[PDB]
Amino acid sequence: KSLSAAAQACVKKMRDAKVNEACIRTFIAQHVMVSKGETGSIPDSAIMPVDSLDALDSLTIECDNAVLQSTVVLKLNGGLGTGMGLCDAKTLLEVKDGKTFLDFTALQVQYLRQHCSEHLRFMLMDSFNTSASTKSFLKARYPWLYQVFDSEVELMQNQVPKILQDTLEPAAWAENPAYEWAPPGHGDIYTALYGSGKLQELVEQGYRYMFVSNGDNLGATIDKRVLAYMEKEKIDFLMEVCRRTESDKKGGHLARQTVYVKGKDGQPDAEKRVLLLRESAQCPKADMESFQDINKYSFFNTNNLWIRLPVLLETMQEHGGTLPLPVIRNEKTVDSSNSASPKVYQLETAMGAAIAMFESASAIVVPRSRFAPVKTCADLLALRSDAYVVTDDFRLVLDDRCHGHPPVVDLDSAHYKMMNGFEKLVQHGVPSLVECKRVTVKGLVQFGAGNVLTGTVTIENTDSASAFVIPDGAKLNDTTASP
Ligand SMILES: Oc1ccc(/C=C/c2cc(O)cc(O)c2)cc1
Repeated sequence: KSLSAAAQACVKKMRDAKVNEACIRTFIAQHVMVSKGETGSIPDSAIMPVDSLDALDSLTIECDNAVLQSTVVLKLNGGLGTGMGLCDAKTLLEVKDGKTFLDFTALQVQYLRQHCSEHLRFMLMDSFNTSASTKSFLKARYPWLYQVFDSEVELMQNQVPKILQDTLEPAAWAENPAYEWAPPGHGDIYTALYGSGKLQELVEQGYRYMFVSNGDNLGATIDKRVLAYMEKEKIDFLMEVCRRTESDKKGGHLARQTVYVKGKDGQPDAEKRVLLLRESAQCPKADMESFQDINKYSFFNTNNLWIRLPVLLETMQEHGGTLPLPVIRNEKTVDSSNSASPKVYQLETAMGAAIAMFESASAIVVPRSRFAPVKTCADLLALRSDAYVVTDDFRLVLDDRCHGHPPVVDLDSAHYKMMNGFEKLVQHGVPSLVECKRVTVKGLVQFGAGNVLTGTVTIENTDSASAFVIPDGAKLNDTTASP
């Protein structure tokens, strides 16, 4: 085999568990990379700034409906709402008027199928954690999607073995064998699409474009101009990027680099520029100052991706049925809450890293409205308020009175990092935030019905530990509210 004993044990374990071969193939290639001693470092000297890109705001031409007839909308749906105190699927959290993330996506897909392209496809990448809840949700609200859920809609995310840090064997945890497996990140989309045969099914059915995005990003909506841009400029992989702010300096950034490819078979050697991403775990320690210079590297990946499916098929077929992405070596314990459990590596890939694998690749600067994830209960509060309205095509946008700027919400760790605390805060009503520039809430607070906030409002409770309610109908303007 030339595989090490550790790699063979991984193969044996995944074989025994009926893991599909395209996943084993890809994972073993990553295992070899790790076992070779791959650092995965990306210094500033191997990379260069992007400098200039096109802008969605500057585009005007829309594609005709025939392109949408050959387009697949795929939403990443494997993540839980753990970061907000939610042990179930993130996309099933209510956002507006009883509608979840999944509602708006399905209603947007429904609007397009009714008014533009009946053959537009909708897919969901689920994990074992989110599958049953999603299927049950669609069965009640969108039967047409439920009828074809198993056959057409759902894409299952793989699970790969966690491996020990010292010997790289498949880790063992008798207390909970499920903790031996872990998802390989959203870069697994390419492996799942190929290995499940769905990528080949989509291409042979005539589908040409796939728009991938995070399920919990309410701004990632179909924009016909992006499809026209790719048809005109002959793009196989387009990444939507936004400009990095000071709060984004810890996140990844787009970059350029130049590669010399030794010619395989009889064809000549090739030199070319490619796009790529660099996150902090890849950046050398000494280059971290440059990593955070938002004026040098000014763009970050939104995970809004547009891919040519026939080109992706050819590329993965050229690499033995895989897509070789840079591996992230996540160091945890096999039970991350048990500090004495065996230390392990969790091998992961990012789906935005595939931009370096396509010859006709490009990035486009989009407004930050297209990158609007709900990562805090503060974000959720603004969205549920009247500061946001629903369009006739089921998009969520600001009301005009906000004049393009959303109300800032800062909420206290105490009480509100989790949904359980936030749910009592809006027990009898959600306050109007359409006119509020900024609301900070310190300590425990509850809202009454019909409340309105305007200007910059602060509400502090100095460790009272008692109730601290706010009456029904009150309106706070440019003030601070204390007991
Ligand atoms: O509808 C719109 C919503 C938001 C915006 C502002 C966008 C913006 C875009 C960037 O690349 C960086 C940034 O800090 C902000 C523009 C239009």
